[PDB]
Amino acid sequence: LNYSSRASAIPSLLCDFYKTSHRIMYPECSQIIYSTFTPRSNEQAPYLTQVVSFGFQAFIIKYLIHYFNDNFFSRDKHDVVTEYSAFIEKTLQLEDTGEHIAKLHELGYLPIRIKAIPEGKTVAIKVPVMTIENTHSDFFWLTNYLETLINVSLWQPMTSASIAFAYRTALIKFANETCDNQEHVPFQSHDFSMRGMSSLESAETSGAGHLTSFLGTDTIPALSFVEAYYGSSSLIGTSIPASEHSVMSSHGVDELSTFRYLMAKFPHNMLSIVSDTTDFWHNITVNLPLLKQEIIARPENARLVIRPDSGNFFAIICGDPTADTEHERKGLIECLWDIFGGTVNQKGYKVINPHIGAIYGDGVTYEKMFKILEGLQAKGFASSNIVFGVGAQTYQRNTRDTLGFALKATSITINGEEKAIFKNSQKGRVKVLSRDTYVDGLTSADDFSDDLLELLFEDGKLLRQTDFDEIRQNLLVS
Amino acid sequence: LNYSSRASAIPSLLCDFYKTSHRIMYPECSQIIYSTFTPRSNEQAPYLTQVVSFGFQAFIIKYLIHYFNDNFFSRDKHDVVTEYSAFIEKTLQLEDTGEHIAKLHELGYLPIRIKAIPEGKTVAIKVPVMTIENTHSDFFWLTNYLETLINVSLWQPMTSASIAFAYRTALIKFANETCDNQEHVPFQSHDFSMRGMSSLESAETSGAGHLTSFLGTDTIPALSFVEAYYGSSSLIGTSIPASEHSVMSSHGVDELSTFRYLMAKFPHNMLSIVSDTTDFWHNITVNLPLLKQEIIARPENARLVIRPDSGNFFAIICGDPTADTEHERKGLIECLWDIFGGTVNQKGYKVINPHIGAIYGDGVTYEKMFKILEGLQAKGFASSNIVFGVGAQTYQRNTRDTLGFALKATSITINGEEKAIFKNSQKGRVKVLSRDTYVDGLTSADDFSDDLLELLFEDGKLLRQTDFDEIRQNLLVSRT
Ligand SMILES: NC(=O)c1ccc[n+]([C@@H]2O[C@H](COP(=O)(O)O)[C@@H](O)[C@H]2O)c1
Ligand SMILES: NC(=O)c1ccc[n+]([C@@H]2O[C@H](COP(=O)(O)O)[C@@H](O)[C@H]2O)c1
Repeated sequence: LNYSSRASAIPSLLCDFYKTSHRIMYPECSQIIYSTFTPRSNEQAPYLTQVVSFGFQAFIIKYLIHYFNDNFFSRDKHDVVTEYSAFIEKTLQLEDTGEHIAKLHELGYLPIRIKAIPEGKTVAIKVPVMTIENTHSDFFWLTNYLETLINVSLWQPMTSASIAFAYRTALIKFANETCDNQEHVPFQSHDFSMRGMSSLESAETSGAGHLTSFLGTDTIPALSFVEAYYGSSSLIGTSIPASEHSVMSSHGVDELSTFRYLMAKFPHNMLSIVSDTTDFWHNITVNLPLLKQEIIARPENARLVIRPDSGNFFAIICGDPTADTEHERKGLIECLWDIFGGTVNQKGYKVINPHIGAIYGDGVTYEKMFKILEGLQAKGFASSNIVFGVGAQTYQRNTRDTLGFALKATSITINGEEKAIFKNSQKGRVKVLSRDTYVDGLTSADDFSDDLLELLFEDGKLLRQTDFDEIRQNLLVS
Repeated sequence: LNYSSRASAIPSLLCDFYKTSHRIMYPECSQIIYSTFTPRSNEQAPYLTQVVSFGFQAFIIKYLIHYFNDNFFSRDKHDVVTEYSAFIEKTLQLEDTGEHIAKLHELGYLPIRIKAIPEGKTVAIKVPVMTIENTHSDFFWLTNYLETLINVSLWQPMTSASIAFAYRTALIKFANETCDNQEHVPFQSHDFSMRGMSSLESAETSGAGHLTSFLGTDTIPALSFVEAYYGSSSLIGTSIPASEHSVMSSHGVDELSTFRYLMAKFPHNMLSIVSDTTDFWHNITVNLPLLKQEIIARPENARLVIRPDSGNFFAIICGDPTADTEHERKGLIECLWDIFGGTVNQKGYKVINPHIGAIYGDGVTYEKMFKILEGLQAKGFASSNIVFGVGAQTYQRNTRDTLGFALKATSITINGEEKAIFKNSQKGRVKVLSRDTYVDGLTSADDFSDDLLELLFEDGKLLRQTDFDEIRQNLLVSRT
């Protein structure tokens, strides 16, 4: 973490505005507020049956430790309190001395206790993934206050990780039906989403979620994000040289020459060449046969990969039986089988010559991925014959309501006595008993041994840390 | 300003991975790459007929100036190289000496010129809003190298600004028929989206976009972002104290006492009270009548605002003719009219007693906003009778495909000869003549004299600066 970005967010005003008004609205003698973070529904995305825990450690380190230490506890105090009071004065014409902020500063740490599902473990929809409460009686308001920051930063990484897991589940099922092994699966979903994410910070946490199930990515800052907040012994992620449309068109319309030029620039690496700049099917039916000898001479670890980027997703890959030309009635995959070799595997499915490959990365979604694999299976082609560039239409096109994430207060302690709070509904303290069952009737005095929610952060300290190997291992056993 | 976040993103690697491979793929003697940033389509949101220029200045200062100066040009050259090369050698399995990174470092600035439409002006769909090219021939690769960073950071602020502009158009248009004036309009869309955005950084830029057309927000970090990157002479945005469900339930089931308690805590402020924690219609039909004298005794600038947060959006506000009850057929606004006073304005529409108000903020979208105002207009209620809490289903539920934002290379110079790129919209260099017309097929030799695209950044320097007052005034003039 040896770089820094300049920031504007005020540590004591990093919230929905109305949170600044709640402190004096709570009953007198309020002491503790306890809240839960739960994915409440997959109605908007029934294919996500499983929530991957991911992002907590990075969020704790980036914000609850470093941001508050760098920008609040490290800072003067008179300056920090004055900034807070002046903002309340301007916006409400209330005179809030900021004494609660001064007291927080004097403490020197966040009096907060957090438990969470270990990252890489999985939970059913509606099972809580994290709980938060304050540990000092003067700071009941702090649990309230932090709600906005917690879910603005955590629902995206868990949603992307859960999406990637559901992709991986489907890829494994097609591999079990149609392939002799699943060695291709870690590379079969390749994150393309970076430019289509809404900010660099969202690209980092989303792309990190993708990497919990997959190795392939172009989102470089996601790799370095994982390296900084998790670390790893094994390779975090990988990618390959690949051309873009501006490269192809800058060489003019003779794409046969361009292919030869690009393959000569990268003789010892896999190389993706986007193939639809001028005439996609001309490249397939004319240029690939002319290039065949050169292609099959390359080392197998340096295979040429064909990238279409236009057309109907299903027709381009699987063929369109209504089409006017033979090459279009078959898809890219069958055409590559026709031009290059292949074998028939033990399951009875066609596996194209490994000197050629195909990646499809135009608006890929789970549903489109699934339909393509079904179409190839129906034609007797193994699911390993294609890679998916999985982009912003998968990872950006979500909301907090995709998995129904909500942080809700479930218990308040007033004048020494714990009370359930709810709208009419989790009530009281919770304990996760298994991946699919929890119990909520609880008080702080109850047992809590073997809780799937494990203590993570307390009073300024990250008490439990993981690396990205453990996360991936957890997700393997899942 | 004066705070800092720790960062991991390597400046010389702030791109899609495959951009590191493009430099040697371009033709020999490549010298200049010219690219345009265009919102290409709005069928996914046809109500967005005007794209608001917004976000460039903050993007230039944050990333092209401070991030690269703080984290690249300031740093030891050998360390910055080496970090890049080691990364390429492991990730990707190839040897890149990083000489080009060293040369960029030695130059000391990004050899880039950017022109952009001034922020707060608007253009039609398919009109370019920004152009970028390199200024030194060794750095032909840098223009598209920056593509990933340019739109990961810019499509959201302009989409949010364009959405807010479209909301304001509709709200103004209902005001012209149902109200005597538009004094409520700046407050009628209040940003509720912060918790539903995908990161703090996205919340800041989206919420700054909302603020270009509206004053009301709860996204405090958007205020501080605008304050940091733009500034204004007066208060950037406004909000009000408001309860949430946990405060209501923490006081128990007697919500009558709670309402009265909260009102005493904010005696001289507008105050939103969320009203559906236990029994929404009980609060409306029983407790508000009991509270009436109390309510009207307050200063008018301290009106009580009722917030429903559940039920069908249209039925709760406008009423549902399918029934069982008086009150559910009438809806909230008409119920408030029955309980409290009102007047009939010059256009013939009912205006509720100004001591009571209503805010609806549960999954609001442009279409839901429009239908509610149609429902109120049909019942003869002025559109000023409702405030909208406009949240994540408006500002988070978008993609780069909402307005079709794309950067594309449209002109390349190779060995002194500039050629238009013709991939199969735009070809060659571009000039914006008016809000809805541009001309392309140009070269660097042509006359850019009447260009709506204004020179903005060159070779490390912000050449033109704006503040938020100018943006908002520009948007007034755009309207218009
Ligand atoms: N290595 C690559 O080929 C690569 C990487 C990222 C995006 N892309 C392309 O960029 C386009 C837009 O992608 P997204 O909007 O999903 O980010 C797509 O056409 C995608 O194929 C390609
Ligand atoms: N000042 C307020 O009353 C306020 C502010 C922000 C969000 N909210 C509520 O938070 C919930 C979620 O909002 P979003 O998911 O759109 O961000 C909604 O019920 C919203 O009404 C209320």
